[PDB]
Order: sequence, then C-alpha cells, then structure tokens
Amino acid sequence: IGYWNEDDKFVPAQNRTYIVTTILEDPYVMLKKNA
Repeated sequence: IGYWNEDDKFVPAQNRTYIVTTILEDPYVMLKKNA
C-alpha cells in the first residue's frame, strides 16, 4: 500500500442492469395472462 518514514506520515505508493423492487397490488403490478 505504501511506506512509512520518520519525516513523512504513511505516504502512500456494459452498464449494469438496475434491480427494481415492486409488489403485487392490482393494478399497479399484476401477472400477465399465461404467466
């Protein structure tokens, strides 16, 4: 990660599909005929 020194102080050295949540409540979300 880095090195410590006396003079210094620890000196260092496809768009993802978005998951959507919903709930079953007619008509907001329903299962299509022949799911």
